[PDB]
Amino acid sequence: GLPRKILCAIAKKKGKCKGALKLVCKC
Repeated sequence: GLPRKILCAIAKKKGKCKGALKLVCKC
């Protein structure tokens, strides 16, 4: 599967760092 770090990396790159991913990716 995809680790939260990888999810955050993808979200960070794609600009999909929202919600919890916003907190983690710090967008």
